[PDB]
Amino acid sequence: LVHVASVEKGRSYEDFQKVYNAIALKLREDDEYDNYIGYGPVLVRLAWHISGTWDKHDNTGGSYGGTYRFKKEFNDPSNAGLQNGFKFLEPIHKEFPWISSGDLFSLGGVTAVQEMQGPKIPWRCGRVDTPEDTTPDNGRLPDADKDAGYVRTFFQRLNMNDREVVALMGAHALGKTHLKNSGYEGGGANNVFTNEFYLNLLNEDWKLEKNDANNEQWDSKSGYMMLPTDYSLIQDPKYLSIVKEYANDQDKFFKDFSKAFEKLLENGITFPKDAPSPFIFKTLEEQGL
Ligand code: HEM
Ligand SMILES: CNc1nc2ccccc2[nH]1
Repeated sequence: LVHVASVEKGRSYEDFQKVYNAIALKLREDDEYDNYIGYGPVLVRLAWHISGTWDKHDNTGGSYGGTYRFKKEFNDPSNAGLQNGFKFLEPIHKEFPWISSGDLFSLGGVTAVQEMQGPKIPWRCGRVDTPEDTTPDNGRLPDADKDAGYVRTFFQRLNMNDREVVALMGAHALGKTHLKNSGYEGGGANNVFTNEFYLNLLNEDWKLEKNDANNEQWDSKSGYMMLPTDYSLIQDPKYLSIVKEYANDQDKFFKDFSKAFEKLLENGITFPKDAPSPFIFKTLEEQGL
């Protein structure tokens, strides 16, 4: 299956910077969401879930088609809670209806990362909405109750290696779990993008416990938590080395995350040779806005 990036007609960098800015300004405005976390974390998660349906073997799923807008995918139990990010983006789409759904969802994640003081993530336009029958079945997003071998095998379907997996999981510094969404009991929450995930894994005192939904999770006396799949990154020796690398080098984490996240968001897409180069958007802070 071949999906060729097609630039929304007549649009260029400045058009997408205005979309970025509208997203970033709403992130600042609607600051009360989720006990003052704001929408940054759920938007990152949304961009990952719309991309993480991809299958390298046949190029089904992926961000290209914008299929999260369809009920089969919108109601995937793995996507419980992402409707909040969808609702956030609705007024942005109403204002800028020329943008494709896939480009909007993916740009939401890029904007959220950068506004939360994370790395710059180059981003490319040209995702094209595809029909309802191209929506992938539920069950392609990962389970949380598994070990390192599961995580490694899982991410091979997304063409991700050990370093890319460990770097992408650092997004779990952001936001929190919610029992009613996923059956995991949240710990301390944050809306600033840092390498704290790896520091916490290494430095905290963890105890395996069973939460009120009967699921196992690792809890620290300081009030943080880790899913079994998070904790697997210090149980496996190859993952552990990389966790230590990122805990000790903020800049290296930022660079590796940026590459892996752009790749995730672009998997499945064929970019023509005359396609525009990737866009690097300015933050509101950089613009004096
Ligand atoms: C093995 C891989 C992964 C598993 C099993 C996993 C599972 C989870 C679970 C169970 C939650 C809690 C959801 C809730 O209760 O609201 C969560 C939250 C989150 N995940 Fe992951 N995840 C994985 C990988 C990733 C990746 C690769 C990214 C991004 C690069 C990411 C970004 C997030 C964000 C930003 C949140 C917080 C959402 C919020 O605060 O609303 N996750 N994830
Ligand atoms: C500290 N915030 C946080 N920890 C998580 C673990 C798993 C999923 C999301 C998370 N957000």
